[PDB]
Amino acid sequence: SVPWFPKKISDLDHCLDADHPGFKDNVYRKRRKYFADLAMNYKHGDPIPKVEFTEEEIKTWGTVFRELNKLYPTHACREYLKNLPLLSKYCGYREDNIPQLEDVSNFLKERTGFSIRPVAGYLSPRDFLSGLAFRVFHCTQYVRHSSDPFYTPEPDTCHELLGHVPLLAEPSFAQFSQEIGLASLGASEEAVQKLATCYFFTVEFGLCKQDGQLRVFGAGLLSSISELKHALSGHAKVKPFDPKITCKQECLITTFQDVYFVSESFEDAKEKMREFTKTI
Ligand SMILES: C[C@@H](Nc1nc(N)nc(-c2ccc(C[C@H](N)C(=O)O)cc2)n1)c1ccc2ccccc2c1
Ligand SMILES: [Fe+3]
Repeated sequence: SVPWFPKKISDLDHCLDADHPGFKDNVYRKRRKYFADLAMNYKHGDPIPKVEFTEEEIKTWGTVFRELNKLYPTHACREYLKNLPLLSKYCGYREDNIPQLEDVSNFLKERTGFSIRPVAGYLSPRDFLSGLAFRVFHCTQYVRHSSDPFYTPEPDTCHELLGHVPLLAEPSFAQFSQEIGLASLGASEEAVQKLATCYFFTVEFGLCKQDGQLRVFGAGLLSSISELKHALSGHAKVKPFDPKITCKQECLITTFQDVYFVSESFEDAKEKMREFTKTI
């Protein structure tokens, strides 16, 4: 039989660790509970609760934003660079202001039909990919601990807003993402793992070749000052994106990646994934 999967957008309704650097910080710990409760209480159709971020949270965002913006012009793909200024104009991307999930959700709705729902923390690859099928991106709302703004193994709102949002605003990329989600719905465990891995080494950590140069489109790179620099250093190993090979690569979840895969274009990666999903 087929495992349960969402058939409508509202069906997504039905889908701190003590060693976290911020656990021993009382305000960090308490605010994380606050963010977790907002996500848990959320139901499809609700406006995403807007949060008044603290000075410390804004300072961390500010550091991340300031340094990443120095790198984007030379490191990010053109699609990313095309869309970032629109977000800054319409959604309040500033060094001293954290954009709200509700604002970026509404921006994406009008651009590509993408929307956001808040998530408390970890969700399964199956669940996350299932959201993409409805052009729904599950986003965290909290900010990374101040101790390391340059890289965190835990995705935070900086990652969602600076890593993902500017590309979700691009029609070709939104289509590519949705198609992974669609392929995942009710798929076998093996199929989901393979799809999740291809997602990881494209949407999350992908590089592309644009006018002969390597650029990054991977959200996990676009939100990490240190890994973004590392990816294009270039002391990093690079391979051509090839789903039948890429899907077998181990996804590293507490370190920099060991390898980055290069796609020719969003359209090309989409086509390769189309051919690949037929085989699984
Ligand atoms: C196990 C891990 N899986 C996972 N899958 C994908 N596709 N991307 C990521 C991911 C994790 C961290 C980051 C942040 C990035 N390194 C940065 O420093 O900006 C960006 C992406 N993790 C994960 C996922 C969600 C979590 C939510 C809360 C806490 C831990 C999580 C771990
Ligand atoms: Fe991500």
